[PDB]
Amino acid sequence: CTVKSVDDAKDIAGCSAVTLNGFTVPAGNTLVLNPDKGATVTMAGDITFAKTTLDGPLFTIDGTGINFVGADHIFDGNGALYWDGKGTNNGTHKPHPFLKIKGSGTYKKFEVLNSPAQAISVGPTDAHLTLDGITVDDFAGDTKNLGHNTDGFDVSANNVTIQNCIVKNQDDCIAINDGNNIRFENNQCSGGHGISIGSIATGKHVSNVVIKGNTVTRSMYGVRIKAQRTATSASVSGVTYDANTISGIAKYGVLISQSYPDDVGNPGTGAPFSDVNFTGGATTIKVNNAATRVTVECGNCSGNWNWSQLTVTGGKAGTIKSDKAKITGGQYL
Ligand SMILES: *[C@@H]1O[C@H](CO)[C@@H](O)[C@H](O)[C@H]1NC(C)=O
Ligand SMILES: *[C@@H]1O[C@H](CO)[C@@H](O)[C@H](O)[C@H]1NC(C)=O
Ligand SMILES: [Cl-]
Repeated sequence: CTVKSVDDAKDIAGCSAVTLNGFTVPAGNTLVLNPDKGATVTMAGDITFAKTTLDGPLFTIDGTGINFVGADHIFDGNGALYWDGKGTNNGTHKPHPFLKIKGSGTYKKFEVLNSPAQAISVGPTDAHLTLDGITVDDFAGDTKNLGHNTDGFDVSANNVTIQNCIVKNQDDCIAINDGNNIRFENNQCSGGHGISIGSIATGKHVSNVVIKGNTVTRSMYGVRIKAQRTATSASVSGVTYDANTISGIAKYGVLISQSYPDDVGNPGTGAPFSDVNFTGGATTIKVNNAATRVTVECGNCSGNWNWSQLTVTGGKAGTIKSDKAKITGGQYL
């Protein structure tokens, strides 16, 4: 029941207490864990991934009711051996995502250090999945702006809570791409692109999202909801921003747009956004001198968007094109 190598990992059936020792995952290998229902998996060392040509994920764990106890250990992706400023858009191959977590349970207190590109992919789930006290430290990717597409958490899943986490990166802190009942609470995001829903693609539906109690600093955006201009059979419905403290924003405090990859222009109509609120505790957002406070670019949006608890200051005014939705502010114009 102690995993000391990629080959030991296949031999954990029957264990309710698995110890994951530190080792290197060699080039051309992946680390896959399929623990018994309800097993506790405890990390006892750091796992380093040698430079590899494989596609990600390089680590996959899938189980039901897993209790993952990180004990502050590290999954080291050696990202600086890949980073070239182009991420997964072009350039060198980037194994991505680095980690994949599927099923259900509670994952606590480990660090992903220097992912090649996107760090932690979440989903699908079979019951509630909680990620608590995880650090994605891709800060080294800031040097010469070489880190790219270093998303902290990419979520396509139902019934997820991500709380008490820290992300230092160059792209979305979280990107919620599909699923219902997703909570992102009491996290700290810096360096990247803020807290995102999307990009929403054809056939994807995000609903019942709570973004509460987070701090965002030194980022390109505060919060974003992005849908591909071309997406159809898609939606975002029921989003609540509550008690977020955001500052140091370079481009947009809030950008809600159906023009992606463009910020504005000819917004799409096939990925309707509805019921987007800033309520509960104040969400305060301070933007830089050249930044825009709030832009909403809707081709198809609906509902009574209560933005009473939003305050955005700094920078310049954006534009509001909310389609059928009625936005009741708040201070940001
Ligand atoms: C990748 O970069 C090359 C230029 O070096 C360009 O010709 C190609 O079309 C680019 N592709 C993407 C997908 O960005
Ligand atoms: C998981 O989400 C699915 C769809 O949201 C819902 O039907 C189900 O009740 C949720 N399960 C749990 C355990 O929350
Ligand atoms: Cl290889």
